[PDB]
Amino acid sequence: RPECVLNSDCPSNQACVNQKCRDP
Repeated sequence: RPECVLNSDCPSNQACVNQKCRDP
């Protein structure tokens, strides 16, 4: 059960790192 998938998946055009949102 990952927290993130696609980069755009999160807000502020964040990035997907380690199956979880993060900074680009």
